[PDB]
Amino acid sequence: AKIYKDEDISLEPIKNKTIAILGYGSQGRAWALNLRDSGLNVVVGLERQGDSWRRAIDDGFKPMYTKDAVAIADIIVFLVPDMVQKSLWLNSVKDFMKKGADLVFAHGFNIHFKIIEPPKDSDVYMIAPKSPGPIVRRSYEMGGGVPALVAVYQNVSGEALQKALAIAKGIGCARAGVIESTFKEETETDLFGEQVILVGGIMELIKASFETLVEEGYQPEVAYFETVNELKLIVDLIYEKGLTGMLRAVSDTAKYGGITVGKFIIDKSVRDKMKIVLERIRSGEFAREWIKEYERGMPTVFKELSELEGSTIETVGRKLREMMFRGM
Amino acid sequence: AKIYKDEDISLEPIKNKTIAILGYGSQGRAWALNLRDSGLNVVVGLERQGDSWRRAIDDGFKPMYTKDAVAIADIIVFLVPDMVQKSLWLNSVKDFMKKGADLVFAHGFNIHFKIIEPPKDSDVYMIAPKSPGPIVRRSYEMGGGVPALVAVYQNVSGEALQKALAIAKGIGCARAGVIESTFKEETETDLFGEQVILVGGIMELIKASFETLVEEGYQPEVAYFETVNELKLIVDLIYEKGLTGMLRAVSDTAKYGGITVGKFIIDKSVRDKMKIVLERIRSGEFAREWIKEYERGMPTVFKELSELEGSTIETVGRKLREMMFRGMK
Ligand SMILES: NC(=O)C1=CN([C@@H]2O[C@H](COP(=O)(O)OP(=O)(O)OC[C@H]3O[C@@H](n4cnc5c(N)ncnc54)[C@H](OP(=O)(O)O)[C@@H]3O)[C@@H](O)[C@H]2O)C=CC1
Ligand SMILES: NC(=O)C1=CN([C@@H]2O[C@H](COP(=O)(O)OP(=O)(O)OC[C@H]3O[C@@H](n4cnc5c(N)ncnc54)[C@H](OP(=O)(O)O)[C@@H]3O)[C@@H](O)[C@H]2O)C=CC1
Ligand SMILES: CC(C)NC(=O)C(=O)O
Ligand SMILES: CC(C)NC(=O)C(=O)O
Ligand SMILES: [Mg+2]
Ligand SMILES: [Mg+2]
Ligand SMILES: [Mg+2]
Ligand SMILES: [Mg+2]
Repeated sequence: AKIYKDEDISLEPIKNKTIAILGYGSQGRAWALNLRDSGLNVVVGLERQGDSWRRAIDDGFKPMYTKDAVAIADIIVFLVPDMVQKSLWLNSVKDFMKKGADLVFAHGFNIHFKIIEPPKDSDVYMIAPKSPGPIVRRSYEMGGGVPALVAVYQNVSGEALQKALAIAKGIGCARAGVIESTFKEETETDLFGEQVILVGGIMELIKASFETLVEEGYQPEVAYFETVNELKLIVDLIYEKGLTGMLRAVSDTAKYGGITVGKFIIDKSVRDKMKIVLERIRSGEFAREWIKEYERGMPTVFKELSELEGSTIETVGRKLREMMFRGM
Repeated sequence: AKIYKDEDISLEPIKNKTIAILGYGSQGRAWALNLRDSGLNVVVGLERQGDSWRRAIDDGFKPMYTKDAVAIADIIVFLVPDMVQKSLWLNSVKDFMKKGADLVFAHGFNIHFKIIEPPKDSDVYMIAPKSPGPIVRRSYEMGGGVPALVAVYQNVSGEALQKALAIAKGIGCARAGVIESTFKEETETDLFGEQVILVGGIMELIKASFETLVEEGYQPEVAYFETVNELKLIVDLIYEKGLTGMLRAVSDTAKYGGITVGKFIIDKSVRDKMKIVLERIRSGEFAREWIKEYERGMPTVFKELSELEGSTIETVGRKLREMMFRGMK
């Protein structure tokens, strides 16, 4: 597949266009900052004069209410939570946007699961960074970037994909590599990844590892160094040199232990569970369940955050990180 | 427990000791380099004039054969593979070392599982960096370090712990933090962690994730960006801000997906397996199995390496890494 880099993409398609960034959270702050640094014309649109509005002011923007931002926008980017996008659309975008403005997403959930039906005369496209928001900004500030997918749902203009690629360049992603995908592929692979590995799987693997050692009477600080802190060091090797480069760096003891236990921990049953997860994403069932959970108040989310924040792994970790990270 | 940092530890107890680093592999190169850079007296001792001998010359050392390094050493550090240590001991150390020289390990396996029984008149101690070898070096070259455990098996001098802490400081680990442990704790926790998460769990999680997407027909490059490359970005957040910091950074959709599916994937059956893995470490069974597998020629290890290096995840990953890492013109 073509991997696009800076040299493959022009910013010209989105120059002299007003880009309204709707929201100023994890992705929103990063896009708005990186696009402004890249010399594009950004306005921040917000529903509330609260925390993110204050943050935008502190970063040197003059935020607008959504309705006012969209009225002047040539490109509108939905960087509020997925579960909020429908109501934002209906209340502050649909009737306020310029006719023919581009509608742009960072995840394909709302378009792919037919939550929002866009106007037929708007380009509709996506840039989905394969990264958490704060690292979309950090990478960019450090002169790098993160990979992204681009995708097009409607190409009225004849240059939707070029626009998508230009925004990806503007937020740094073409420093790393951008691949063309579809709204279906992106939504299904993004949901799957964060569910089974990037959030779900790694967090539960960490917590189960750490808690096994602490339950068995080992020093919790040892546990944290072994099952949390070292993970970053190992994953850095994978990131640079693959699983092969990581495995060559670790002891033969660890190679034998890992190769045999890994397959014991992550066995055919876990593989079957990944296929079930993927199925429930592809059928729309996950999206149905998420919508219902949000409409209940997201208690699963809030309950987990409160229990986690005060749990042993996090209190021992905060203490140790403060000690480790004092610096020179 | 006390977490010792640079300001808590003196180098004085190992000044003017000759330190023989036996081996020059993943840990050995890092220890040798970092201790030399710290100003300590290091000699590299090797059985073979092969690859690590050439690497040590390239790095500015004048390696010695083991027997000759140990004969002038005050501190002897076993940084060859765990399964080689007994033969090294019997053939090139026991009968050649100075009487009373310190015997030092980076993992407690050989002492804890009674493979090597040291002389009664030597200090025996350990510095176990909680990091892969190349990062022990890299951290140090970047003015930082990695955490370590220290532990004492025999304190004949009265200053074994102080020496272990001094080495830990010499290799940079007291820039991060050093904690006192035991040969038993370190061996058991270390084996556990690399088995269930740092090597075994994460590599099989990654492969299973990636493979599921490729089997199901998605672009392998997408699968790599999603299930391999991004993990580093996420784990960086955990490393800095814990699980809470990570989870606050990702989308609400991802918080709900992860919280629910994570507990599906890593369920009670997996937690029970982790207790069983631990049990087999504590009972000796893992150590038994490892020894037997080594004596077969470590086929499990070599077969996996050969299969892995040629596998889709690795070939697709090498291609993409080379593209991602080219950098700005
Ligand atoms: N987070 C991530 O790293 C990634 C996210 N994505 C996608 O990016 C898009 C945005 O997600 P993300 O950055 O996590 O969003 P956030 O959850 O960080 O969005 C917070 C922003 O939305 C505003 N907002 C929150 N609730 C409402 C409300 N009820 N009504 C009006 N505005 C509100 C907040 O304003 P206030 O300050 O007033 O609360 C703030 O500006 C999603 O499509 C997501 O899937 C893509 C890649 C990764
Ligand atoms: N790897 C890691 O990151 C970690 C390792 N440890 C511990 O550190 C210790 C050392 O491990 P590690 O660094 O992985 O070792 P390596 O596997 O990297 O050791 C390679 C070194 O040992 C020499 N060697 C290999 N085979 C033999 C042989 N049959 N006879 C003589 N010398 C030989 C090699 O010489 P040549 O070039 O001639 O082959 C080379 O100098 C172990 O106790 C381990 O558990 C602790 C923390 C993490
Ligand atoms: C792992 C996480 C940053 N990825 C996402 O796609 C998200 O937050 O939705
Ligand atoms: C994960 C790995 C670097 N840790 C070890 O302790 C080892 O290699 O034995
Ligand atoms: Mg994602
Ligand atoms: Mg997502
Ligand atoms: Mg270890
Ligand atoms: Mg180990």
